[PDB]
Amino acid sequence: GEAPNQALLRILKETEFKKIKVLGSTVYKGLWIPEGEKVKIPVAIKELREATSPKANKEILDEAYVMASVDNPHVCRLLGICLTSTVQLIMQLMPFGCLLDYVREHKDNIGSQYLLNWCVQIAKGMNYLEDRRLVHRDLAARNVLVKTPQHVKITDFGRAKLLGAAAAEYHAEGGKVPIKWMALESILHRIYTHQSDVWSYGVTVWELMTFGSKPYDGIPASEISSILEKGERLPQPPICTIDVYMIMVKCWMIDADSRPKFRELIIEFSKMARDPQRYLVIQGDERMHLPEDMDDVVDADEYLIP
Ligand SMILES: C=CC(=O)Nc1cccc2c1ncn2C
Repeated sequence: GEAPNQALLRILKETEFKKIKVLGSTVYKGLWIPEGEKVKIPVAIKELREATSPKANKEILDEAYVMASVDNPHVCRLLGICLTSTVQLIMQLMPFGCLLDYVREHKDNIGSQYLLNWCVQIAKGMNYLEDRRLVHRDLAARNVLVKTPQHVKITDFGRAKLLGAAAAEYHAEGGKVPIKWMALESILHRIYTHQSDVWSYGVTVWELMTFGSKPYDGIPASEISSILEKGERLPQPPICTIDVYMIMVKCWMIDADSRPKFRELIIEFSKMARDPQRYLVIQGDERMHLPEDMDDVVDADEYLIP
């Protein structure tokens, strides 16, 4: 049927890492010292709160399972798990936070070269996920993290599902769903494919190009299916040439097979990234500028395991 999944799940001792401060609430910023390695790895530690919910523990281990099984520079790196009273996910620290907050916060300092490069990197990450027969089902600007302004990674595999040996599509049954990012076939028939992820990519690019605007702002989610069936789509962002907007629009075609492939999105955004001021028009683009003992600090990207 399928290739065996020989990814390694690393179990880490609570004593191997120190929580420096809280990032959200329960994600912490911390440092991880693998036992007798003489390295310090900046980490984000996701620690469950209740700890008495069996449902919560099943969901967290599903995410752990998916994150352990991915290895790509544009997908979030899981370092291991800690089986304390409270299960802790230990991941690469992405110090600039989620790309949605980053584009809202830095709107005035983000040029065309950064935006189109992010489009390429997200497409590479998504192409890698498709190569692994993985459907993300929650691609959004909130689910992309910033290691540096030059380097983003797809995160949040909470909804991610792995197509079967013969499984072209995935069927789901209820919960809180991100309607405004979802392909029409997903909203109507709970059909999810690599092509439904392309729809969500289109919406994510719309978020970046509007510097973090909310899609269909002030429209109820119950309305969204009707609006799309009528042929309405998100509007052309001000900075976007027709070249960039047309690629977004193609991601929102009703025929899933008519949407671009992730591998084609890498190619089209890369051509545009070669000459960014021809494809995005941003006021003052030319002036745009972005970024104890740290002796033994190594980023997770330089920390490789056999
Ligand atoms: C100011 C930095 C910040 O908030 N970073 C992060 C937030 C959420 C998840 C994060 C994260 N870094 C890695 N992960 C998985």
